[PDB]
Amino acid sequence: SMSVKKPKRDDSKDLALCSMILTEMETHEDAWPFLLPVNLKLVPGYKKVIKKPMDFSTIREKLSSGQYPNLETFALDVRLVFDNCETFNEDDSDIGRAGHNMRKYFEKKWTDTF
Ligand SMILES: O=C(O)c1cccc2c1OCCO2
Ligand SMILES: O=C(O)c1cccc2c1OCCO2
Repeated sequence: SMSVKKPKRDDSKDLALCSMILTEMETHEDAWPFLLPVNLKLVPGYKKVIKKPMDFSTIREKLSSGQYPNLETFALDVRLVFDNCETFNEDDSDIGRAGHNMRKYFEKKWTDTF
């Protein structure tokens, strides 16, 4: 509360570390369904169903232009990519399995890093 603060966690490296995690996700071999925005003109249903589209390139742009206030808002967008994936894809499909794999991969990196 006012004039009563927890000891200050060092956040100076957060930007750099999130960029690193994002790079490892971009270079993962199962990253391909998530590298670019879903084409809303060529994928019937997606625009109406998925209220907040998100992909790694959009995250990269937001990260690089100072649009994440903190590392929690970064993690939310990453998770949004995989939540979107589950909403639109069968678990038993290549894309559906890609999403499950990448989420696991992300969350481990996330815990190990912070
Ligand atoms: O999951 C999060 O949003 C988050 C935010 C700050 C620090 C963390 C976090 O996740 C676990 C590791 O340490
Ligand atoms: O992909 C799935 O496992 C799944 C999960 C919940 C509801 C469903 C599902 O697939 C077919 C439609 O209804």
